[PDB]
Amino acid sequence: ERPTFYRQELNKTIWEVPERYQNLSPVGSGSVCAAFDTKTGLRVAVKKLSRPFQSIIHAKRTYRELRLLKHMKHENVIGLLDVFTPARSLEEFNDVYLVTHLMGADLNNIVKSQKLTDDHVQFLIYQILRGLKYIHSADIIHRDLKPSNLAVNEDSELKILDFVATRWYRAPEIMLNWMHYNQTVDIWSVGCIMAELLTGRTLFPGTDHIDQLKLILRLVGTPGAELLKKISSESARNYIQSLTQMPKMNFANVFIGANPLAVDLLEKMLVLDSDKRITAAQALAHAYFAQYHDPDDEPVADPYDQSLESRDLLIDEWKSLTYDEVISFVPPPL
Ligand SMILES: NC(=O)c1c(OCc2c(F)cc(Br)cc2F)nsc1NC(=O)NCCCCN1CCCC1
Ligand SMILES: CCCCCCCCO[C@@H]1O[C@H](CO)[C@@H](O)[C@H](O)[C@H]1O
Repeated sequence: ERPTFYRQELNKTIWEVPERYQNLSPVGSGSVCAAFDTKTGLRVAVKKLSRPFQSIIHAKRTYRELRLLKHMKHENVIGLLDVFTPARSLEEFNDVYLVTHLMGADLNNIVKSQKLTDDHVQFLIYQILRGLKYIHSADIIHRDLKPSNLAVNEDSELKILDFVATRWYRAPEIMLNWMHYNQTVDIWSVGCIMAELLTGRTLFPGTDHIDQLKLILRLVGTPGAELLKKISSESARNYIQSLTQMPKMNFANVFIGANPLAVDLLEKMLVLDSDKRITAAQALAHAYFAQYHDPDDEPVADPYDQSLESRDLLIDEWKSLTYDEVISFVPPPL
């Protein structure tokens, strides 16, 4: 039934964890301990949520985190090994712990600013897209994909996480608060990430927000005619007007001696017009990933309720709902 729990002090707070989890050790600030799940053999990250039910917006966040994590069932996407609470009733619920695979390094810790081989980039980017295809099939946009959101083990096996200047991988529309994003915001991010692995260099290293935008326009050129027609705001329309022409650079010269398949994929991801960017499903089918591509093991998600978290409710209802998600949780198939 319910497992036995044990208590120990950690991070200015008492952690009450099941028995099966051992040698907890703080490895970040909620706050996280690294631990060994003796039950399963795995190294895990165990997250104690700081103040999950503080406000309407915290409680809302808790419930939405749990619900997304519980929905994420894919090799290339972080997923939940366990969720627990000491509480033996709702009356007494306030503490939430999440459990997932301990990961030792992210894509800065692999990248070491050294350029990777084509075959390695192929593999890493393949996995990102495999993972993205699936997130996107759930009508989930990630919105802030970047090396530090990309977890990787010693064998180059990758997982997308939700958690370096954090703006370098952002879709330009996000930085212009465009507010009706396509899924292809993530594709922009992958493009910048891919470019970086191949070259060893940040592709758009903006020092500030506008410089960032400036570096991008150097690469792709200025909004062409068909993109310019789409600017809702007049003044942008009008400012963007007041720029001069500058034509896209030839990526082949920007990416000197890269596999031309990679260049060609870079050219389909790094299109200003989000409506013209290659999708993840399409990019997986790109001849660049011929060695990895398999259309029968690149699985979609069950659909997922975006509005069901955007309710206006009272802390007690969020907390009751989160409680129900904690109770109903069934660990993944190992
Ligand atoms: N995943 C992990 O191993 C991890 C982690 O997971 C939090 C966490 C949960 F606890 C539970 C759920 Br559910 C989701 C979730 F994101 N917080 S820190 C950390 N790993 C770590 O500090 N390794 C040693 C330092 C290397 C830098 N690494 C690269 C990747 C992460 C930082
Ligand atoms: C300063 C001009 C550079 C920014 C151009 C960004 C164009 C991004 O693409 C735009 O994204 C929108 C979704 O957010 C779509 O609705 C538009 O149709 C699409 O053209």
